[PDB]
Amino acid sequence: EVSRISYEDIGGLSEQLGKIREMIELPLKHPELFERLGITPPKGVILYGPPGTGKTLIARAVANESGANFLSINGPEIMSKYYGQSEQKLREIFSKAEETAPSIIFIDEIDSIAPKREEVQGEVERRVVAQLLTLMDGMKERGHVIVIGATNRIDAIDPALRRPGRFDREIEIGVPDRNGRKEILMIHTRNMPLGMSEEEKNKFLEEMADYTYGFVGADLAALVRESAMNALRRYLPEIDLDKPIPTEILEKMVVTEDDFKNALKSIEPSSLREVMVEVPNVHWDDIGGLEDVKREIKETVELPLLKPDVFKRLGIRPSKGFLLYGPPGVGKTLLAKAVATESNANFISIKGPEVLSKWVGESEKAIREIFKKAKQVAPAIVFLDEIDSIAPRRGTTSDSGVTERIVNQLLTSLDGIEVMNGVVVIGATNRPDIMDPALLRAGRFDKLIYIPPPDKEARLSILKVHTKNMPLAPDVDLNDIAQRTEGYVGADLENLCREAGMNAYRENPDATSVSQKNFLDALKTIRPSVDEEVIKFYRTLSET
Amino acid sequence: EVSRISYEDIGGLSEQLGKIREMIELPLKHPELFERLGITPPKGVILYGPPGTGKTLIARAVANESGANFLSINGPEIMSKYYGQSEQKLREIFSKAEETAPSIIFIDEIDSIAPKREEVQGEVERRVVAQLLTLMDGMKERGHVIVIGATNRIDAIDPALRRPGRFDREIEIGVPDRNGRKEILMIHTRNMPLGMSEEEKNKFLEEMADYTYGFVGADLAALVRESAMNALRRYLPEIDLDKPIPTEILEKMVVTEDDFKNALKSIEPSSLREVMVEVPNVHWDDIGGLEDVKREIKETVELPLLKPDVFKRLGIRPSKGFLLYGPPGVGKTLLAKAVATESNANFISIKGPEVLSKWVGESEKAIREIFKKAKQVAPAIVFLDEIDSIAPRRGTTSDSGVTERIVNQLLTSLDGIEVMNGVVVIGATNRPDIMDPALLRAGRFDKLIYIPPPDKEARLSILKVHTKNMPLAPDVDLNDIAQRTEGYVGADLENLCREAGMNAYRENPDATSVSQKNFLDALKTIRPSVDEEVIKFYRTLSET
Amino acid sequence: EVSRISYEDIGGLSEQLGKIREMIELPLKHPELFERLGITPPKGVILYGPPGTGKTLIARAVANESGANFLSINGPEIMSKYYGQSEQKLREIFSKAEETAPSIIFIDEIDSIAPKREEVQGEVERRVVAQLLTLMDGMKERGHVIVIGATNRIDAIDPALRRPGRFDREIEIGVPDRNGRKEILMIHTRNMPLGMSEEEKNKFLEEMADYTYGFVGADLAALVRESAMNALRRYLPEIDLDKPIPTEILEKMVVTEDDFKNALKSIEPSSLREVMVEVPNVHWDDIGGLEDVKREIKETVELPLLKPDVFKRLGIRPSKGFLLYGPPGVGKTLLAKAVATESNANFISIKGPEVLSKWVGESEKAIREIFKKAKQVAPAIVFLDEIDSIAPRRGTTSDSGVTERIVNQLLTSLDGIEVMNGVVVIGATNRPDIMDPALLRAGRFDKLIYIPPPDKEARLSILKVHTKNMPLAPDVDLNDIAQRTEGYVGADLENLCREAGMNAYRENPDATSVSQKNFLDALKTIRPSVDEEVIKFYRTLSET
Repeated sequence: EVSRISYEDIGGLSEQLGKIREMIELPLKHPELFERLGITPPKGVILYGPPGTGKTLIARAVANESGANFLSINGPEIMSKYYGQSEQKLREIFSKAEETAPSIIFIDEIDSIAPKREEVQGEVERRVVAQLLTLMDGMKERGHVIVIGATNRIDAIDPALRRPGRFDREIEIGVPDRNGRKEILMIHTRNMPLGMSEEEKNKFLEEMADYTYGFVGADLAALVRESAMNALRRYLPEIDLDKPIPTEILEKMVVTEDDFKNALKSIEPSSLREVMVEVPNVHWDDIGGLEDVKREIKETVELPLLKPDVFKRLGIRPSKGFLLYGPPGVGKTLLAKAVATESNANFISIKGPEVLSKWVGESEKAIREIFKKAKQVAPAIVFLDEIDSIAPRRGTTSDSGVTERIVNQLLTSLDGIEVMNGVVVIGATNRPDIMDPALLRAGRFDKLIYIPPPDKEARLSILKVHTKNMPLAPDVDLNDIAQRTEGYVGADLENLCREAGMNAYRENPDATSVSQKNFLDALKTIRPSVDEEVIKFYRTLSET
Repeated sequence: EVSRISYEDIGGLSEQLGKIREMIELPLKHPELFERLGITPPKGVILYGPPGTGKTLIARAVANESGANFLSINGPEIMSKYYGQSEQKLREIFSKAEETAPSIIFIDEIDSIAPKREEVQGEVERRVVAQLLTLMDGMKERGHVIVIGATNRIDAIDPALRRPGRFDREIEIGVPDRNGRKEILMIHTRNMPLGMSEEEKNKFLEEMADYTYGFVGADLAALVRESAMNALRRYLPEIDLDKPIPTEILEKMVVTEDDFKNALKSIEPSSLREVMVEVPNVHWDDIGGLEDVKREIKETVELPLLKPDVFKRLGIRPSKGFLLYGPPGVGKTLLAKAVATESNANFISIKGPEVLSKWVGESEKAIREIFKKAKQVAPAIVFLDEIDSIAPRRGTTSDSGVTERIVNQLLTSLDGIEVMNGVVVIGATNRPDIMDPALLRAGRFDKLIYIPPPDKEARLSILKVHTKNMPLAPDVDLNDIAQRTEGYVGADLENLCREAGMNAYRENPDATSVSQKNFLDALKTIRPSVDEEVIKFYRTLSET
Repeated sequence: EVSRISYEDIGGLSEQLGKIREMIELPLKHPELFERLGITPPKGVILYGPPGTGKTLIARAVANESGANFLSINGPEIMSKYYGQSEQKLREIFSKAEETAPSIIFIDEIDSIAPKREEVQGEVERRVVAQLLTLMDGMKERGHVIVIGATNRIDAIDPALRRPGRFDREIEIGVPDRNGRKEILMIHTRNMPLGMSEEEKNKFLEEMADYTYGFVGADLAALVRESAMNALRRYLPEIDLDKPIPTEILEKMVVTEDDFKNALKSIEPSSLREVMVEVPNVHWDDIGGLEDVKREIKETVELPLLKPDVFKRLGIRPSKGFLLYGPPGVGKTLLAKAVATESNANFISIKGPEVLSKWVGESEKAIREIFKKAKQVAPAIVFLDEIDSIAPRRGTTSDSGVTERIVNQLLTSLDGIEVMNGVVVIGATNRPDIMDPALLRAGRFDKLIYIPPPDKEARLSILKVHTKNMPLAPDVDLNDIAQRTEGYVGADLENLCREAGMNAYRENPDATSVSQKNFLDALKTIRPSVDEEVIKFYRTLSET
């Protein structure tokens, strides 16, 4: 190849690349190791990954990493060639391989050549499928050619092409790690203006890029393409004026860093199918009271997220998660989110009903991918709110395959938490009893965080924080309204401050800051919600 | 102009249109700048949105917003010709592109020329998919061939052709902004007369346009078509008097503002997709009872839509909807129906049984389409009547797919309403208890409107309003019967006045205006629906 | 393999392989025998059991011992197709069989291709059943179109497909026996370097082997593959030393025992309907306290299970089970788990409440499924926790079907016990009296092991063992708290030591070897759990 692509080009994948090195690259260099000792290396290998990683470019750099003769044919063009001018291609490349060994047979998107499992029937489809299949069979298990390929998905070929001994060693390459992304974007920075070497800009760009959880290799490259374009807008008022182009601009293109950030705004980062909320901004300060809980929540979360290691030095075994239980949505969701904000750790909130209506086709594989995605996005806190909803008592009869498929997959996936994994499960539920106790058994949830309903003192604190948006009148006395009744939860008090506005807008035709009277009327509008019957329910349920 | 369209002739899409200009037109003019500093051009753009509604016209005006060869071919005829000669058809045009490049290759319906990845297969289909794939590869750095195209839907394409470096640039062009819409409709006004110079009429057309719920380019133009028709009605019993076209009126015809006003509805130009069941006709004044509720319910729907701004001076909150719950028999639907007539925003109604039977072949996709369509058609009020019927308890176990399919989709879709969105949920149920408590969790119904049964004082107003139609004798004492019993519901007092008539018609076959006696007998024919025991059920149920 | 896996290559299936051998293989060798004497063997054969284990390998070796043309079709792809094209697939293969006959037609998951006996809810379902039926009917003997089929569910297939002729012969195989694994792993060992031909390695391979009692021939083989891979890592920094293979290591690499061990973590060969239970690892010696119970329980379980032989010479039939009973969770499960640790046998735990509530419209089928799941997965020891929960007294007036459904099914299924399996029924309960005494009658629980809660003296032992991992200041003595108090249960004292850690880690942000005070604060956080009231109850109830 004319422009040989060293590791450093697709670099930042080094973790994953070390797999590749040790897996496919070694036999491709000298098979003698595996040939002499242990199982024969598979000569068909697929690099599987979430669609795109600059698909081709990944394996194109593995080709030249081994330095093996970069024989390329690609799926679109494999079936482009005429009937029986397709057939001679394959054989020609393979023969050219056998001569030039090490030779990396690089065929990509082999899903495109052989798609449907058996719903393919095509003339050429069986011809070329067979040819490659047979070209795989014909081999010398010392003839230094391997066949690398890519696909977007494991199921995306004929089972014949998966058949053991014919494409079967498997390598997953996902979304690049935050620092790794820098390397990639750095390589693309070589073309780009930044104006100077600016290790500082590089560091800025580093955290700039971390401002998004990710973009894939291709997508990263689009971010940079955007910057250029976007920055060319900045220079659109200056340049246009000079109808014949000036070469004075040759260093009057120096992208302004804010351009990158502004391109970052609107570029639809990544292309992930499922929602991936990052870390919310809700500070501990924004929580409605519960200073005590904060001290405890910090030590509960922080020990697992921040420092597993030192506990193994003692010899104690940390927990495997926790559940929140108490009066429904006291800003439950806010408590969880809060702890996650202050922790750098990504938060994932995938709503309990969402997953229960979401399946990969009435099939639990979506949940198994949820945990997978969580593992991948780690350090992170997966949050399942209404965990009851995703796993009620297995005695529920609405469930049929719900329990078999998903609840048990959930079970094993919750068990899937490991000390090495950075995931932490913050479950939250309104009524525990509804939930399947297997999730409350050892090896899963361990503690149930009771939330006392809003105290008089805490009403004040939820109130100051909430009314931060609203303008208050000199007339207001905030501690008064708190003291008027503790009879509310946080969620209604949200609406309380709101409802004050609703009343108020009627009162003052054009709005003027909420007043004691505006609060009073609204106080008597909302019904109390802190049932002394339910507090006792949880009080007694605190035994369990 | 009409022949020889250019953006300035008709656009009004300017934010979006500005994308097109700045994207493909900019490099195409002076590439020397961008070639040297920054990005190389893209090679394909797909225009996603409401179909051929401006899609074509955009590129049709890139025939004068350019002058680069507007090589026009369209998908249906591209793939037809004498099997296996079809592929060379495409290619011939591509070659003819390179010669005449700068050339704007204009192909539309890149679904007909873009099947699904593997889901769709077909000889010609896979043939042409590959060809186009290779035609994308055929693009050179030197190249100056640009490809614009349109398709029915985003997902209708082959993701391979989506994959960057193959139709890398993608532009979705949405429903036009309120302020933008004015431009569109104004420009389309050019041929027809209005009033005088009337910046005021232009401004009327502006606010007219915010009075229009949002109309796509076509729909806006349909207003213009209507006006023609409507104003021609005015001239209808004048013009067809003789065989030649009159000159006494030929531009001494006048298209008055009122034509527009009658067009504004009453020909429902929000034909923005999907079937929307026909309107009633009643306005809140014409409905009686629950004046208080009316004042708030009105304020819930009207306030954001009619005046977002004054509520923002206080500070807005979401107000995603409300549920109506109480004793049935005020005609739940009638309260709802009232608001929907009067509301400026479009109303969306998907009646419970319809959606609940939309499991054709097991396709929950329909509920998922409701919200999707709602989002697109926003600002709007979606209406769910007997929401229980579409979403009972998720503890139901008579389900096949029933909970999984629809109910859980409902969940995720209700969460799917965003604060920025103008979609609002007007729920109705007779019995809350039947619906899953998760829906009675906040943010999946912001406030819960208890309907207390009609007060005596309100009975007077509902009753008077209802008997307004009836011929009424002076023998009546309407406030008397109102004051006699609150035991009726609204449905009953309707029937009270009805049954009175029945008594009366029997009594005097010859017409007589209804009398007190006609009310008395009927008073004892109908009976109180209301049972304070049942009121107590709902009264207690107001704490979920 | 190269020369396909010969009959003699596979083994440990000797009971079964000898069946096949003696059945289809004999005529295929010399037909002359059967040609002279009576009818020739049939075509259909069913392999019942957990799959892929040897399913394939059986028929993969038929070829080497009969010259049959191994030809396959597999369940997923048979049923993929479109209507009326599913049928022709099979038939096409049958004709292709006849050409190449003798042909060992090998079909797997034949449940999937004939999923329902009469309860078919599909076209294709009825299609393929008929085809296969007809594929049996056309019959050619001379062309030995021998068709072996396999399934994971014995009775899934239509009785028609099991008919005399039409798969008359059925031969069941399952997860290998302990000794059988050795054979299997031994044959697979010939291709790799153990570290010496050494009888010791064979013996090592034996105790290595007991960790599965023989789970899946394929899985076993993957385990060895893991070792290889792992060992190639060990020599990876050494193969890094030289690209041309050294003569020092030209495969004078040794696959060290630690490799085997390191594969042992993370390969999970427990795959037989992986529900099972997680592996216990606390031998009875590692079990704290209750030295007395251990001594008696050990001789009770171990004598029949570990030494079947000495029991058979007597001729006394093994126990039908036993009960463990004591105060709520002393780590009841740990006693059970213990029994399972020392035994090779798989452990099964299905909790009493969990099974009992599956009353999804009322469906006892779950209790009935327990035993079913157990019976198949045997050798295993079932533990049922809270026998009270699955069986109360039947004398209460709140019983209807409660007793009939579960308790008697439980009853009949417990009697259903097979002593020709490694099942041992270990019941556990809070209060014995609560259960119906019939389960305490013979044919079920034979003896009743009262588990008196731990003593102070046992507290001494539990405390040291548990904190064995944890570090400890030499100035602080454990025996101080042990001799001090004991109300605390053992399961709680577990958490005591845990919580001690939590407190201590809280104290110093740097590691410590805990203080007495660090134990104290948590000591009083936990409450006592030996109510002298319940102990006297059980003590007196020992006279029941």
